Amino acid sequence: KSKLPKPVQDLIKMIFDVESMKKAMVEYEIDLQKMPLGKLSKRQIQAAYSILSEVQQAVSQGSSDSQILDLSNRFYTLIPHDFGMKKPPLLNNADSVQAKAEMLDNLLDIEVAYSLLRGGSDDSSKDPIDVNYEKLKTDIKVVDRDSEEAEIIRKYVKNTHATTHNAYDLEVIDIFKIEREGECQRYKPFKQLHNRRLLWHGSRTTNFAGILSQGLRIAPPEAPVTGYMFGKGIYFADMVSKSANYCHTSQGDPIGLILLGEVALGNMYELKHASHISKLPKGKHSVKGLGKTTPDPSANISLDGVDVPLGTGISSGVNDTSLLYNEYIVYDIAQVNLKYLLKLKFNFKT
Ligand SMILES: Cc1cnc(N2CCN(CCCc3nc4c(Cl)cccc4c(=O)[nH]3)CC2)n1C
Repeated sequence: KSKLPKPVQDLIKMIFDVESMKKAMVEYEIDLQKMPLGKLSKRQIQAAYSILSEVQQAVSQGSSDSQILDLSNRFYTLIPHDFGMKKPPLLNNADSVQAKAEMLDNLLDIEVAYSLLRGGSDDSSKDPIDVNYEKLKTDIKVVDRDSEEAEIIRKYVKNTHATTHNAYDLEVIDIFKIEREGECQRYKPFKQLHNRRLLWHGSRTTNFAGILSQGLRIAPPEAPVTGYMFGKGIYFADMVSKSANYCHTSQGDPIGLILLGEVALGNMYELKHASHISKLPKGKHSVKGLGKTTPDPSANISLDGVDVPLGTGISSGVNDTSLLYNEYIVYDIAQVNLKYLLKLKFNFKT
């Protein structure tokens, strides 16, 4: 029997659940009879990204539906979908490419989680929770509810839920302080950079074994750059509800996970609309997608020398922008230092 605290044991069970991995793949319309969990590989995912890039080029060249058919079919040959003896839907537009790129990003984290479960040793005398915990190479500790850091974190959740995201309310169940092995050392060239901020990152429950073991990663070179609003980087929000939407929780699964990370933004490149960039302009360290609403800047507080934008939402003064709320993007994995992990209960009003 494990000596780990009960909330840590529940987190490990949740993140390594095989049935949840299968459920995420069904949601993606993947044919599990043709492509089961165990048959998924890095090689196949990479080849699928490369076919999406071929679809992206054909779309930008203004190719007809008859011309795109062979390229669309190629993607389905690599990643089999659930359609029986029917023709699959045509991937003839930008929205299609973006939906499929997002699915492949998720498959990469699911493949990592399954590879950890299969690639080790079997010993019945050890508690499986302890065995799976060690595979994460992350120190996980419970933050005391009555502590100062828990008070600041609860305030950030309470103040940054947008009015436009009123389909649900959030309840903080557990707060974990996290320390990925070697991340602190990796972050050292950016530890004293200006504009360091504590920001949110929401993701499906099935991605968290991949995130804790490998950290937050950028889409690979094979991936189509137009399938990402501001190119291939790591995306964050200053509004808890903007990131919580990306947990993809529902009435049938109302528990989700969210990260709080220290991001070294430095000199920000401020944008109002889509820009599928390969590299940042000289002297820039990040992208700031300018939102119509921003947390109140006079309510900005400091937690261990890092700025926490926990103010209530007010007008930014920015006109004619495609974003309702801010977003922040970094293009170097070393610019992120993961600090906390929150387990949230979603109370749906719909
Ligand atoms: C190689 C690799 C491994 N796993 C990945 N994926 C997995 C999927 N994950 C989705 C992130 C979702 C998200 N999007 C946001 C946007 Cl678009 C704006 C503002 C905030 C957010 C936010 O909090 N979460 C991306 C990384 N990749 C690319």
